[PDB]
Amino acid sequence: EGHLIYHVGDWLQERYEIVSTLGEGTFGRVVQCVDHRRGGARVALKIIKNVEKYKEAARLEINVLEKINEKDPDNKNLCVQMFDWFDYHGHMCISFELLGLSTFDFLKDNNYLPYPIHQVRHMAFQLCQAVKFLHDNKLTHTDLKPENILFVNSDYELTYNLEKKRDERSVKSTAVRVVDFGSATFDHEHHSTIVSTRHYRAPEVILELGWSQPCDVWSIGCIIFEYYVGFTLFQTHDNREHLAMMERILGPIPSRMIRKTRKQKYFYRGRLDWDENTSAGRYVRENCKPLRRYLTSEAEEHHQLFDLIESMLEYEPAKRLTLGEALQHPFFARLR
Ligand SMILES: CCN1/C(=C/C(C)=O)Sc2ccc(OC)cc21
Repeated sequence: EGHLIYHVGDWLQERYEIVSTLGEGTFGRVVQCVDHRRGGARVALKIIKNVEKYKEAARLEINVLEKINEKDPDNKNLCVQMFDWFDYHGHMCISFELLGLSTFDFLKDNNYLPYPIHQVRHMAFQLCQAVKFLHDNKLTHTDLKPENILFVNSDYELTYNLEKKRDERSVKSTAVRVVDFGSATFDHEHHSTIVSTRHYRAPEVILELGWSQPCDVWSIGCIIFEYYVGFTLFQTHDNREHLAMMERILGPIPSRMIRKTRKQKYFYRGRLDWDENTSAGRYVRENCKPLRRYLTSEAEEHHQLFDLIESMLEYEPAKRLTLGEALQHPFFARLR
């Protein structure tokens, strides 16, 4: 498949002693290494497949990662640090700071039982800070999701949930980092027509009306919801169904966006061409509901969170909350 074959103990660059495999994917593999040129510091080495397209994609990430480091010498940006990069016999290798499991991995290991609201607040704040940094530097991440947000340390402690009568895993530290900048696009760069993983895709991306920074905010909205409930907001792999789910959860699509889109097969009489009476329409009715019906409590802090999610899930990209605004939200008031 083009993967680099390696054994526990191998030395790349005569520098990186392989300890274990941290991750795996279609990009390649991530390996924990002892960096003998950095005092024996444990690093995370992303080894990209020996494949033309993935190599060219890795170089674009390296370009973003170099801009990330440049514009953040003190490492306050909450984006993953690249310490080194090199070309190893066709394999692009990137040396990262060692982190923990993804916020998805942790949620999954916790039976998809949601994060506590106080942890959601700290996770959401850091997410907004990290992407705002990118937004300030003329960048859009495009591929934001629980998998691309990692805990710095994913060590947990067992905590009883008196309500659900179950034991829950609670991460000791909620410090997170944003990873995977392979899709990151500069303002001047060639924008792809379709971006984001399905579940976190903004409606302007679906309707192909052009996209920039606002589409990241839409993703962050979905992610934060997922942190609060446990399951993904839009569970679908179909455009027309996705748009129907959007309408049920958030209300009608703005008339201007229907008017402007070329995706006119999805629309009839200036409204969404969706029949709720079908078995597909009934499925949408029984698998999702208006956004605020997902509240686990009526306490003020829970309502403030959904004020934030709702503002982030504004249909119109230009009318959508910016991340500079997001950090000023009443929901983040009780943080140091
Ligand atoms: C496998 C997750 N992962 C990355 C993934 C991608 C696609 O970039 S980048 C990364 C860096 C450190 C780490 O520590 C454990 C993990 C890590």
